[PDB]
Amino acid sequence: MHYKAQLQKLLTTEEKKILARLSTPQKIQDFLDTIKNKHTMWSPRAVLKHKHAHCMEGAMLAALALAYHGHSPLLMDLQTTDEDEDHVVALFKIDGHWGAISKTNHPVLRYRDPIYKSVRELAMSYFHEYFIWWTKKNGGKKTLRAYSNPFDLTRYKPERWVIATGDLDWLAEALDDSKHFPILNKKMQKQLRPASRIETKAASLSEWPKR
Amino acid sequence: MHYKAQLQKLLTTEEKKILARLSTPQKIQDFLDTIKNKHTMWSPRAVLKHKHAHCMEGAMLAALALAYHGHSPLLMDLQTTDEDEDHVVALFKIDGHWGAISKTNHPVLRYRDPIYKSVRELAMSYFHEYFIWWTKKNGGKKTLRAYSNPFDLTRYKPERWVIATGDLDWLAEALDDSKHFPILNKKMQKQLRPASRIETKAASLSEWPKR
Repeated sequence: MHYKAQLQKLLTTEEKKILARLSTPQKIQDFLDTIKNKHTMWSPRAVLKHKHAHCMEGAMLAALALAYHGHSPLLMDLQTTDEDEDHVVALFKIDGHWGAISKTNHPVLRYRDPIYKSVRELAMSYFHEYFIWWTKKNGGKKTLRAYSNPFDLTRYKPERWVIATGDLDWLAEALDDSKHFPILNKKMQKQLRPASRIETKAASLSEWPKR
Repeated sequence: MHYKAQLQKLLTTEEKKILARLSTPQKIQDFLDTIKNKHTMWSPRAVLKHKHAHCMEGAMLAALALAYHGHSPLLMDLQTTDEDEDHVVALFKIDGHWGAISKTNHPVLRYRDPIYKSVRELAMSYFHEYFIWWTKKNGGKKTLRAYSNPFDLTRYKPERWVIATGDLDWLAEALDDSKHFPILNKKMQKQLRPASRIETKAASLSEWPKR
């Protein structure tokens, strides 16, 4: 309630009217679906203004909306080899089970229903669909290597990220530097099989055109 | 070794030459990739003859090839609502971790690398990608509800399935009747969100044409 009070001090009437509607994790994901998928690392304020977001911008807005209704604003980092880019989601729980809100342009690394018994279990549900699909060089290689502990944005003064103008590279870097848990050892990595051609083709589909 | 001996008594020279090559789970999956995806429920013999298979025909051949190299021939049933069809995979383990060999025509319910710490964890990696994609009626509804214990085909005389002529509906029925574990309760089911339009479109892609 205290955290929510701090948020209300920072937000305009329009912002609060939006956040008030987004009262369930499902409603939040529905809202992110209407934002155009994509320089900089916008605040939730900027995202609501310009209605454009990459993954971490999407997750930060989700975390804000979750916090506005009394959930912890939690991020999880999905960390890849240098061949790929990391992905960030907003974690949530309902009746003891983990779910995830996700902003992505492709049919992989999507929303997760609150049915996963642990962070690990949820994270593992992404592994098989995190692969190189955009080039033939290591075509189909599975690139996920680690997941973060839930990253609680409560540790910061909300001004620092909710309404920031300053570009939040520091926040991205803090997330990347937090505790991560490896998914493989060296033996397991050697076992990995590439995704099939049908899988890479499917992953390549786009929600929003690359205009 | 005893089980393998029984298999060798039943198999032709050609059959054994094939099974001898398929010495890793990865090699087996590669082989199933060359079989055309699809009445009846053919034996591994029939599948090797006609080079055509649905999911359970694929999994039984996989289980045979696994057994020929000393693994348990294990099946896992993935059980859906009445709106969908069940799917069967062949489970395997390498260094204490579960993987799965799978025969499917679509970019979902595919192979799983041996990295999953439990049957449950592996089964849960399929949940989000098991949905209605072929009609608008309950379009995108997530239909997986339970997974079986590993089903060891060792319980039967190998003649009964490896080289059967008789159509193996009884084997399918025995699998469906084995111990299953629910994934949801009624509360969780009410939380479920439909897959997106981009997801149903991606799932609809076909490896083999529907000629």
